[PDB]
Amino acid sequence: SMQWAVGRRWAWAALLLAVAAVLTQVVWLWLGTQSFVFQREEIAQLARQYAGLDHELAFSRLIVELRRLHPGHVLPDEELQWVFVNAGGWMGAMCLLHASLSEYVLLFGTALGSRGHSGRYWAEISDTIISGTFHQWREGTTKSEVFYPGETVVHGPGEATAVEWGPNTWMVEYGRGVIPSTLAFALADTVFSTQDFLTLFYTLRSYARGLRLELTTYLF
Amino acid sequence: RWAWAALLLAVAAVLTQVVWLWLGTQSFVFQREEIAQLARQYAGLDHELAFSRLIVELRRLHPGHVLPDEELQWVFVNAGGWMGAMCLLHASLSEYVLLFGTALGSRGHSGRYWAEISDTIISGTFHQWREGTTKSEVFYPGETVVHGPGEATAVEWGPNTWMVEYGRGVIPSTLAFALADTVFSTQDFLTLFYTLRSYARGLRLELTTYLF
Amino acid sequence: QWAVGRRWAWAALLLAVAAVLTQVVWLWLGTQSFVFQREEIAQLARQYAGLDHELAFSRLIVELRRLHPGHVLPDEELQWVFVNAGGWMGAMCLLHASLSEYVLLFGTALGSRGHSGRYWAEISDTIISGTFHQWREGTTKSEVFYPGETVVHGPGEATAVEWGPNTWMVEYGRGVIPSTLAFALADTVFSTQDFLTLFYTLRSYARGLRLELTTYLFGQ
Ligand SMILES: CCCN(CCC)CCc1ccc(OC)c(OCCc2ccccc2)c1
Ligand SMILES: CCCN(CCC)CCc1ccc(OC)c(OCCc2ccccc2)c1
Ligand SMILES: CCCN(CCC)CCc1ccc(OC)c(OCCc2ccccc2)c1
Repeated sequence: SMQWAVGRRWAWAALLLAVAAVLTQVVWLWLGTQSFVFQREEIAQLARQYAGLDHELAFSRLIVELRRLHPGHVLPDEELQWVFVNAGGWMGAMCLLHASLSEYVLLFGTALGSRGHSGRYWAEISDTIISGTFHQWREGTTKSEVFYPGETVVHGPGEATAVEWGPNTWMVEYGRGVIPSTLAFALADTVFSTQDFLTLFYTLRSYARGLRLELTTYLF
Repeated sequence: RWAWAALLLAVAAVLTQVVWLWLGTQSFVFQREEIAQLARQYAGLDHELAFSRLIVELRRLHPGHVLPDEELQWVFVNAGGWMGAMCLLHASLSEYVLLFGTALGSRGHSGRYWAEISDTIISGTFHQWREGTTKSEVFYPGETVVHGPGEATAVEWGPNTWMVEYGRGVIPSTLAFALADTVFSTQDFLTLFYTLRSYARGLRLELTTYLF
Repeated sequence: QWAVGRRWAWAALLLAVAAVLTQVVWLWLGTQSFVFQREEIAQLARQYAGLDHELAFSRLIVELRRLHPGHVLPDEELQWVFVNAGGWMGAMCLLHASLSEYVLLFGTALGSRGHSGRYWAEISDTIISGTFHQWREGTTKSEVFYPGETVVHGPGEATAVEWGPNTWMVEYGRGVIPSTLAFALADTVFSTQDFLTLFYTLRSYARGLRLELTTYLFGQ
């Protein structure tokens, strides 16, 4: 029965080829087995419930419920920090609740109102208004739409609009895509207009804390 | 090889003489009062219909100098801290005609250009604050505001403000100011490319029309 | 007599220059003197608030020249020059400037909004006319200031600022003024590219420094 035997060297090389193929195929399914922590419309449906309250208590109760629903995915009270944001000609403030390489969640708004450029991200951005007014002017048009508390503005990837927030506008924001590339835009005016390097450090530290949380949760 | 430099500078001098004579003997396609009156006739119409009528009338008054509908594109413009949108109808190295405005209003720096700019308001308001002064002026639909070369002002467009702009001077120099916030504030390279492509299309049209 | 090591005398000279530089910096701080008191400019400007801003500016300039001869720029060197920074735009007229102090009339006829800037200096703004909305870092509310009031901005603090139409104020700043001028020309370089405004601003600083140097060296 010499025709049933298999040499050892050919078997070793064939198993190397087999593991090569298996690894090159199961690496692909990592994009097919993608798992987002939050559903796409879950953040909006969650924030639309707290829009009736004042934005302070609304933020507090929303953070409580978001920690209850996704334990180990929201930054603790020790690392929650309002930091300024200057980009595209507008200025607001953010408080980062969750931050990964594919997702981010943050409270965002302005107490004075601000106008400017929305930016062109490799990400989809949802903004659910808790208070105030939002004015969006889409590219190519000559008109603008207004959004009120409870409503959600969706901003697809690659799109560019003109944005205007009235006085005392506050919203939650969810972002799915290449988050670092968006962080590149959200710090342009901070570098070339405001020179507020302390704010740069604060935003980068918030991102680092979010990533540390998302990694320590994956390991425990 | 010492005479090669002499021949090079000789050809260069003759070419510069040709260029100087051509720049001096060049006429202008449009007139300031022409654009002003055309934009003033339509100021009572809704800005969409006014834009359309003005484009058709400019096409029939100067054929071969207005871009076709396939090359007409609205492009955002972030400059001097303000953000509007423009649609280029005509653009050479000495003139340009465009439609400008904003649906949200915007404030910022007018720019320090090497050119004279004329804006006839179709709709909205235009607040101009001149350098060295402590008060501002306001222009309403139908009126024209002139920004002279070397002048810098503060500008404020109210919500839903649209105008027709006619600029005359060293047009390539305004590109530095018009795209500064695009590079350092918005990082919108796609809009930068759209702007450069509109300029290139205008130059292509003018060249082919001059050559027939 | 004995020798010292190549690393021994090195650290010894390091400690020597440390002692020298520290005690010299302390001697410098000890001899530091200020032309204007911490609240002098505000107290003086509040007296002229409420009038027409032109008349208030003229009377305040006359009063400052009377109270501090040799520290206020002459009429031929007074000039309104635009300022673009942190996304906002206004106009300034410098009356006094050194490496540690400065005084200027500031304001806008259109109103503006933007980043106040994070300085190594304490800056007070006394309002002659208009409105001043301030949004402090870490808060979701804003404070409005009317003519007669003074807004103090501490070193290291960063706020969002908004001036209503026809807002005019007097301002006194104390600290590392060059660091403030670094921010004061950000949009002028990366946004407006108005090099003539940059020249006007730097020439005003040079004139203030020249007046201060002449008065320090020759009195009067
Ligand atoms: C309408 C609201 C403005 N929309 C534009 C959508 C049309 C952007 C708002 C935003 C603020 C702030 C942002 O961050 C400064 C930011 O980008 C997130 C990048 C980041 C930040 C910290 C940690 C991790 C990742 C985006
Ligand atoms: C109403 C105030 C705005 N006024 C200031 C002076 C009245 C300028 C508005 C403008 C916008 C946008 C402009 O171009 C983006 C622009 O310059 C046009 C030159 C160009 C550049 C590239 C391609 C074709 C033409 C000018
Ligand atoms: C937001 C309110 C503006 N508050 C900031 C206080 C938080 C500063 C106002 C200022 C404007 C503009 C300034 O410079 C243009 C400037 O610095 C003055 C120093 C100088 C500058 C040029 C020449 C000589 C001296 C200061």
